[PDB]
Amino acid sequence: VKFTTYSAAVHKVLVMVNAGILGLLQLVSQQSSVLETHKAAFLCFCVFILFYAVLRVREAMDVRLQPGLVPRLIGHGSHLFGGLAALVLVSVVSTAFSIVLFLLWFIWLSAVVYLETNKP
Amino acid sequence: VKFTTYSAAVHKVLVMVNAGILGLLQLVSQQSSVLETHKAAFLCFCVFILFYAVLRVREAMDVRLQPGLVPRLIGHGSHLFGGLAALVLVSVVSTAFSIVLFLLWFIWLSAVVYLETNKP
Amino acid sequence: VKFTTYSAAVHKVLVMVNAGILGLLQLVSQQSSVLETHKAAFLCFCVFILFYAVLRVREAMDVRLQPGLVPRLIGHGSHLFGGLAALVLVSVVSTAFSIVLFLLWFIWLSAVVYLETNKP
Amino acid sequence: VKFTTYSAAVHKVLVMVNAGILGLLQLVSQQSSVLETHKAAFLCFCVFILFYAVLRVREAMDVRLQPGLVPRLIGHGSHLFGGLAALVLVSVVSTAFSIVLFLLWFIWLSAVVYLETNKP
Amino acid sequence: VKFTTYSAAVHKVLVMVNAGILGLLQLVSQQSSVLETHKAAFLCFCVFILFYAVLRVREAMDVRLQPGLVPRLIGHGSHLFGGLAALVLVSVVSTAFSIVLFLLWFIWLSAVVYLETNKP
Repeated sequence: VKFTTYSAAVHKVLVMVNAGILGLLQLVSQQSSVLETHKAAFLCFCVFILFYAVLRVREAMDVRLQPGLVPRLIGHGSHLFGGLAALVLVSVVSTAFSIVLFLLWFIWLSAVVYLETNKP
Repeated sequence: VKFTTYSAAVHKVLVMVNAGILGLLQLVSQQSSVLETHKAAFLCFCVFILFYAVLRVREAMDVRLQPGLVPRLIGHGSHLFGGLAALVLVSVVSTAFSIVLFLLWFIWLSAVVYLETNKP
Repeated sequence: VKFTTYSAAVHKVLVMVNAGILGLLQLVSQQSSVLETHKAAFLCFCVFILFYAVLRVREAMDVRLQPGLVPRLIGHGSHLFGGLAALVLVSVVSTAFSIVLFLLWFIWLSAVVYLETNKP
Repeated sequence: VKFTTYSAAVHKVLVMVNAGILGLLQLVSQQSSVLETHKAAFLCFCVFILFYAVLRVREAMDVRLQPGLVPRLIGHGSHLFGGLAALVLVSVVSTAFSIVLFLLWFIWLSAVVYLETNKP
Repeated sequence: VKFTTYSAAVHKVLVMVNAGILGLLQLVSQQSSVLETHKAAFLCFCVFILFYAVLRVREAMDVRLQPGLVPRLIGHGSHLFGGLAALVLVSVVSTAFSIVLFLLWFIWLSAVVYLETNKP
């Protein structure tokens, strides 16, 4: 039953940080525009977070029905996409945390699958 | 009883993405204004989301009374209008996701009616 | 008992739209200032929404005590003031929705009193 | 038991108006800066709202323990500081509502103590 | 059982003030940029608040299991990091509250450990 709690709280903070990063890059350049530059990142961002929302919805749908693996996968991928979005977006400030967080997501999925398959 | 849960969660994320898109186009042009240009989109946006709110209200009113089709239609159209608004607004950044999301809404309503009439 | 639900949900969306309109007119003129121009509207806006808050508070205070008319009036006027504020503020973008929403509020109060006095 | 309800709801709207006023003065001068000018107000604002937070916390801590006067004072002063902050900040737009709201806070504390001492 | 309440409420206000400070420095210089200048502070800020989120999550995970010291430490450090972040960020407006709040955090941790070890 731990699962739903984990999922809810993580949903919460993930929304937090995403909004915060958008808040930051409200503060980029009074000099030039960056909506056009780096266009690609935003263009991917929208669809990404959309994947996020549509995952979370079915996750919250499937709570009472099953605590099993079927919903497990769903919720987990939902949590994935959003961190991915935050990564891509934050990239625009600099490329350092970009790669650092690429790597963190990598190890994160690694530990996920590790625990997934460490036991039947 | 699935219905109310579906509706609530979808309400939530829909608000999320709408606010986020507004956040983005807070970041359009330090060069020129776009409130005047593309006026039409905002002018439709306001009334659209207003339809949204007035639908959600009666939906939440009708929860305890009926799980049937009568509220079903209401809630569903409420969810419709808001996605429509997000579409129109996001258009201003570019016309690509514009048509993509036009199409997605199209197929979405299609599947809706499909399941509506697939069984008595 | 319908009453409190109606009131809560309406409170919610009303806050939503107010914040959204403020979000929009964060996007008015990189050309000139409009805080000074149209000053009057904001100057009335603050006190208006203040009426709003102080009404909602006593409304939520009076929930458990009475489902009757006494709280009915209070909650209803609370809902009034905020829509009024949204009207005044949005005016600054244009005078069209201004009058349209003036009229909508008018008919809204009309239907209110209609149902109030249609029966003992 | 009225007390906690009063406190919660008032907390809510107070946060509302504070955020709204900050929203407004996001819209001051594309001409010049006012973070430097009027510095003093913000410099006091931060510590003020900090008093606010640290009061509300112990208030919510002391809910289950006592409905008495001890928590009464705490919660009440917590509500005080925030209105004070809103006053100081809004001042920067103009000095009129400044004094008006000074006076309103004055009468407000007056009625508070009035009812505090009107009966044992 | 006091613990979870304390933690929740403190979480709440801490988020409040962080968002507010970001709101402020949305209002820094229409003259020059400060995202580049003072880069270091933001660069540390992101990872800091990330520590914050990942702590709060396991804290909320461990609620039902234990009211003991093990979760005590976790929650407490979670509350630490965020205040630290607010400190670093606010620094950019001025160096005064910077050191003042450095000192406040210092004394705060001091009282923490004081009460931690004042009794078995």
